[PDB]
Amino acid sequence: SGFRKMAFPSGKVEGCMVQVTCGTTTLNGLWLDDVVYCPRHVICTSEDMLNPNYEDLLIRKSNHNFLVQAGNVQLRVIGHSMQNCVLKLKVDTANPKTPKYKFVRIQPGQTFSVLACYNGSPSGVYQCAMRPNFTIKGSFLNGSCGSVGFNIDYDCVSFCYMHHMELPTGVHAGTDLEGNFYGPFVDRQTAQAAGTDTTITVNVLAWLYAAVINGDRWFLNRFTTTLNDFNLVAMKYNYEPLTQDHVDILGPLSAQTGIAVLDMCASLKELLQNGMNGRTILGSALLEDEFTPFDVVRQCSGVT
Amino acid sequence: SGFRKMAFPSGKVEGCMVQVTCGTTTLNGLWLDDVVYCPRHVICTSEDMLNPNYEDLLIRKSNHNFLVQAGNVQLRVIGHSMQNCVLKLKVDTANPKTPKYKFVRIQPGQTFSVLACYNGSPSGVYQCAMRPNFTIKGSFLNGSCGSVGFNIDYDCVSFCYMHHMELPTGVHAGTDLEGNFYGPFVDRQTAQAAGTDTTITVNVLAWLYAAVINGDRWFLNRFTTTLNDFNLVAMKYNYEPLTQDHVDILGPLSAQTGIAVLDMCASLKELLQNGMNGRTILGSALLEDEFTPFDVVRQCSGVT
Ligand SMILES: O=C(NCCNc1ccccc1)c1cc(=O)[nH]c2ccccc12
Ligand SMILES: O=C(NCCNc1ccccc1)c1cc(=O)[nH]c2ccccc12
Repeated sequence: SGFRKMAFPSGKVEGCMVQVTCGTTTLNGLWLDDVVYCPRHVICTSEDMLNPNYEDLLIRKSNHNFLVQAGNVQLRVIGHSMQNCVLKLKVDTANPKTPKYKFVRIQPGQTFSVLACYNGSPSGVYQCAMRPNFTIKGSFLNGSCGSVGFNIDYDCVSFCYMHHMELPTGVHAGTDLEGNFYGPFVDRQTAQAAGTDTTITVNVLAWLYAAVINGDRWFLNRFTTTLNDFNLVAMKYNYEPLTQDHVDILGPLSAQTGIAVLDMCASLKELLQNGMNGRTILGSALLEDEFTPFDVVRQCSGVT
Repeated sequence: SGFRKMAFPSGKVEGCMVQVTCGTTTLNGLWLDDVVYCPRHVICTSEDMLNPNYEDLLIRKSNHNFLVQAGNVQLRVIGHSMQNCVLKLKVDTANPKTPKYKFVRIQPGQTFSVLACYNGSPSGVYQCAMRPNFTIKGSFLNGSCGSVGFNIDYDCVSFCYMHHMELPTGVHAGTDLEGNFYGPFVDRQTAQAAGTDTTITVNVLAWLYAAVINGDRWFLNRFTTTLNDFNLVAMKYNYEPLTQDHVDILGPLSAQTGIAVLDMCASLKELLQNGMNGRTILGSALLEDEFTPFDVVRQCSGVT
C-alpha cells in the first residue's frame, strides 16, 4: 500500500547520456547505437537565439566542431544532420549500453519519467505528465537541454521527450526524438503563448480509484451522474471532457474496486463543487492528474 | 525553474538488485562486492511470522537453501550469517557492477530515494523522507521487501534503508544496512505502535525558500518572529521545534533569497494559523516537508 509519484528506474537511460559541446555551448545528448541526438540549439550562441537561422548556422559547423564526451570517453563524429529541431551526430562507435528502445510521440495527458542531466551527467529523475497544452511542468536549470523523457515496458525504453527550453512562465517545452516540438513552440528566444491548460480528467479519476484501493475512501458518496451532466461540471472547472474511450480505459480500476465509473464521476463532481474541506487524498490537498489509469494499475499491481 | 520530488538516478542501485528465495518465500537482495544483503524474514513461512525464532529458523538453513539470482545468473552461496534483522549471504563472485558505496544510518527528517523492486527487478523510484517517528510513507506491495533507500554523492551510493514491512496503518518500516530497525519496530506480525509523527519544520522552511527562488512569493509577509514565539506555534500544529542548528543549515537559502530565517518563520506561522486560503505553493495545497535544505539547494543549483 501507499501511493507515490513514481518514476521508472533510470538505469537504461543513464547509460545513454553524453555531453555535447559546440563552440562555447554545452548540453546533453542521447547516445543510441552509433547516433547522438541533441537539441539543434547547441549550435547557437547567446546572440543567435533571438531568431536563429539554423540551416545557415549548421553550415558553418563541421563534424570536428561537435565535441561528444561519454563520461571520460571522447566520441569521434563522422556525420551530422538536422532533423526538425534535433541534431543527429553519427559517431564511429555504437553505444555498448544501448538498451532495446523505441522513439514514440506521446499524447497529451500521458505520463513519463525525466532524467534531468547537466554536462552529460544525470542529476535526478522525476515523473511528469505532458500537459493538455503540450508543456511539461518540469524542474530544469541552465544546461538541462538534451535531458529526455521516457517510459519503460520490461526491457524496452520508449523515448518520448527531449528538453529544449523553458518558457517565461517557468514551464517547459521540447520535442519528440524526431525533433518535432510538442505544441506550438519554436526553438527561438521569443514570447510564446502556451495555450489554456486543463486538468486531465481521466487521470484524476484514475487517482481517485488509487485512493480507494489504498483506503482513502471519505470522498465516496451515495450519488451517480451521467457523462453529459459530469461534463457540464468538467467544463465549468476547466477539466477535459470525459469520453466513452476514457470510461473504457478506466474499466480495470472500475472492476478492481466495484465502483462504477459514473459513480466515481459523481464523487469527482462533488469534490469539484465543494472542494476538499481541509481533508487530503493520498497525502494531497488538491486533485492529482499526473497518474494515468495505466500508472495506477502498475503501481497498485507491481509491474517490473 | 520548477520544483519536483526528484529522486537520485537509480542506475548504480539497479546493478546491485538480486532475487533471494528461501523455501517458498522470495524477496529482494542487495549484492555489493561478494555479499548479498536481504531481510532475515526471507527464512520464515506465513505461519512463522506470528513470533519467529530467527536463530532457530536459520539453524535449519544451509548455504544451498538460499537461492540467489541476478537477472538470469545464479550465484553460488558459500556462507550465511544474520546480523540484527538482515541476512548476509557470502557469494563466490564479487558483483562486477558494485558502485563506490557506504552504509549509513540516516537521521529522522532526512530524505532518500527508494528503488522499489519485485523478484530482484526494479519497478520504480521515488523520493521519501524518514518520518520523525521512523516510518517511511512508501509505496510497496507483496514482494517489495529487500528494496533499499539511498542517497548518491557524485559516484558514491550511501545505502541508508532496506524495506522489511508494512504496518497495519499502511506505513512502512525497515532497517539500516546493518539490520538495525529504524524506530521501535520488530520483524514480527504483531500490532506495533508507530509513535506520534510530526511535520519536519526545517524541511517545510527549506521548501518555502524553494518556492521563493521559483517565483511563488504570495505567502511572504511584513512580519517577523523569534525562535520562542515560532516554537509556541510549531507545538500547537505538531511541527518539530526549530533549533539554532536548523537556522544555521537554512543559512545558504537565507543568503540566496535575502529573506532572514526568522522572517520566513513568520510566513510559516501565518500559513499555519490561516491555512492556504485555496492557494498553492509549488503546485501543492499543503505544506511540504520532504525536501531538506540540502535537496532544495541541489535542485535549485543543479548538482550531478
Ligand atoms: O539551458 C537552458 N536554456 C538554453 C536554451 N535556450 C533557449 C532555447 C530555445 C529557445 C530560446 C532559448 C535552460 C533550460 C531550462 O529549462 N531552464 C533554464 C533555467 C535557467 C537558465 C537556463 C535554462
Ligand atoms: O511482502 C510484504 N511483506 C512480507 C513480510 N511480512 C512481514 C514482515 C515483518 C513483520 C511481519 C510481516 C509486504 C510489504 C509491504 O510493504 N507491503 C505489502 C502489501 C501487501 C502484501 C505484502 C506486503
